[PDB]
Amino acid sequence: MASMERFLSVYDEVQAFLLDQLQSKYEIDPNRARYLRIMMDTTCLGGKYFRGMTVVNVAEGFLAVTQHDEATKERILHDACVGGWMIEFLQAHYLVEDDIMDGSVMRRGKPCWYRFPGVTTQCAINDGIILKSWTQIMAWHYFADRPFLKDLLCLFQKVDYATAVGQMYDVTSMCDSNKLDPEVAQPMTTDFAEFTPAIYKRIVKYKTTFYTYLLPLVMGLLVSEAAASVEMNLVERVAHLIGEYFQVQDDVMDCFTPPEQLGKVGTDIEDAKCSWLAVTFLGKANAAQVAEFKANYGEKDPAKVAVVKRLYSKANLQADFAAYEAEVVREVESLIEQLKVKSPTFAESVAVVWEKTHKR
Amino acid sequence: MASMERFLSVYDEVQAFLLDQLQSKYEIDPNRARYLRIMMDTTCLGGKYFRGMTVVNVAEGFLAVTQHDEATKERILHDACVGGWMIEFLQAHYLVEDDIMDGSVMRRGKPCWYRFPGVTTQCAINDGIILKSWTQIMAWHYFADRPFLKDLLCLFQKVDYATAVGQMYDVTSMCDSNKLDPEVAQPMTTDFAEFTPAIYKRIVKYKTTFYTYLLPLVMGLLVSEAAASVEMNLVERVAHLIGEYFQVQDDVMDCFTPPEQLGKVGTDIEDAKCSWLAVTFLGKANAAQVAEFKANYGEKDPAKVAVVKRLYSKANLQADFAAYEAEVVREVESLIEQLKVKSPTFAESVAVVWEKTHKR
Ligand SMILES: O=[N+]([O-])c1ccc(O)c(O)c1
Ligand SMILES: O=[N+]([O-])c1ccc(O)c(O)c1
Ligand SMILES: [Zn+2]
Ligand SMILES: [Zn+2]
Ligand SMILES: [Zn+2]
Ligand SMILES: [Zn+2]
Repeated sequence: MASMERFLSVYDEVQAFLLDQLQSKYEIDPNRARYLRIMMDTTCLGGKYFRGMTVVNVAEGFLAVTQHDEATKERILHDACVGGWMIEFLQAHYLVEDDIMDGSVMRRGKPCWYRFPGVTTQCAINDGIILKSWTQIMAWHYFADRPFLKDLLCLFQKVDYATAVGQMYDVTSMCDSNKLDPEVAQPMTTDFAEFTPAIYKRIVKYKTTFYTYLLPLVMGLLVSEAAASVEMNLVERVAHLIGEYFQVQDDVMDCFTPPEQLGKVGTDIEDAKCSWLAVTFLGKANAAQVAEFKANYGEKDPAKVAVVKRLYSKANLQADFAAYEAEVVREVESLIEQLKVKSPTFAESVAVVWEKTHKR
Repeated sequence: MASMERFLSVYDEVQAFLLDQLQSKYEIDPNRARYLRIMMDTTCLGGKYFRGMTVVNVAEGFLAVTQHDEATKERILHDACVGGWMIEFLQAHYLVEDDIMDGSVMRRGKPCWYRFPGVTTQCAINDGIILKSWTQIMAWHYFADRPFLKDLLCLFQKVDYATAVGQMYDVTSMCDSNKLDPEVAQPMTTDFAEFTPAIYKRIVKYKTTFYTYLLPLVMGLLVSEAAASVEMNLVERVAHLIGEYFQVQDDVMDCFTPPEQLGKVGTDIEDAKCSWLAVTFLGKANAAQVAEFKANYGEKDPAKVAVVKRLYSKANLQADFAAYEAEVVREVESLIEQLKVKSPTFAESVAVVWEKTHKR
């Protein structure tokens, strides 16, 4: 059975289980079951499923080199699909809540969930909470008797926590750290001293690399009972490296990819985000360029946004991206080589992950 | 050591552990650690700790009748305190998010967290997510080697899920179920046909009784390794009965308790909530009273709110409350008697819980 079709079949199965359990154990009525079904479909479906399918692909790699009964192969692949959906539902939680937090308008060419006429923020915040709860409900049901249950739940909650910490790093990245204070309304930085590579790297590491790359890779190992087959420190290093590249590409697209292609209007400049573009620009700018950036960044005024995009264009940041890209290619190939010492199979799965990311 | 002082000492310990771990494993800086410390204190402290202290009191009851080394007594009580704080932090999550969802202004005489000048909704939604994550971080750290870890985490996530489902039941309780639809803006009911005792009971059961009574009672049993000492179906029944009474009292106070005493301005009438008052009023009203209720309920207009409160006053609902109260006293005393068959000690702990609730 083709992997994507298996993955989609398991979505339907998990959805039916969750809604049936709501009827049999939580007294739900058919109309609220329908609302939650539509909520699940709208918030969890329609992406590329890169994260969930990484779990499946990692598990497929180990099946090709490991002796198993056919029923065991089917169990492992089903487990990989359920685990992949746990990650997709975790992402769905964060996208629902982040879109509310950020006042976002569209996602993937459609309105953000909270903007649906019959949803509203009052419902959508709680819908996002339900999405997160569903990750645990499906784990306890499908993995109840599994040897990896404890490790998988512990990993999942650490990654969830890392992601929330990273969200804090992101939403505070345009303020001066020493002025953070719940009692005092937060001004945007004026010196941009905290727009540095190391501070940028911390935001990205926590807000997206743990749930986008580390969690799918390690979940694939766990459902395969293969974690002792790899050097975990290398798994972490390569997950954080590929994940940073993924976010850098996202940052570039926010500014330069046409909205029809991007699926939304990017507002990182108006929002004063600590983006790869801003950090790289400030790392190469002269005094006059820095002053012009300061006079225009973080402002809704379209003329000021246009000034910032021209500064980026004139600074030839596409060439800095090519140099960054070349160094990532070099470092990821090195880590893949090291992963071969203990597992050529897992190294190949990571090579596939990188190629997909690189060619996005 | 007095129970409350132990409980507060464990708060300080858990807080220090969480913040130290953020520094050593999540790359946090001192200013963001300070923000999160203040967030934790502001959102988790200042209530009565009824829920957390129930865990401790249940465990204390079993210690009095069970043979243990002194070090084991100390371990059990420390575990009970950590488990109690898990429940308090879970509540804190829901109060932060519910206050945002509902546009609430005050809680306990102070501004809701999202309204702090240096917080804002953008940060507060994520702060609430962190509060929930902390419940799991503290469980995995303190209970890693404990025999009850699996049962405790499974129970906790079921109760968390029930609570979110109950929040859905609550925030949709003024709409007609058959018209729920993410695509269509939701009108308030005009017939109030779903303002019934059974529908009210479902809201309350899920939105507050699981986390306010069932979870603290069962967590106390789990940390005491005493769950086989009780009839779990009776624990559930008595938790749901006491928890309903607790919410009925809250509903009455929303309407009739002065804001200075209540800690907020109650708006259940303007919000068109399915409250015990509205359900009881509609269960005894004549046609003219029903029509007057319909013409005034769910409206911000203070004159219309005043009409509704007068309808309630003239309907002598205080007497319906006394009758409801008398039946609850009768039913709770019956369940306590049944709990004595297997555990007089646990029955007494439940009797204490009821007395505290009744005399609130
Ligand atoms: O962007 N990609 O290609 C991705 C993103 C996340 C992944 O886990 C992955 O394996 C590929
Ligand atoms: O209101 N009370 O007194 C309460 C509320 C919750 C509890 O778990 C409790 O033991 C007492
Ligand atoms: Zn965001
Ligand atoms: Zn972006
Ligand atoms: Zn509410
Ligand atoms: Zn209330």
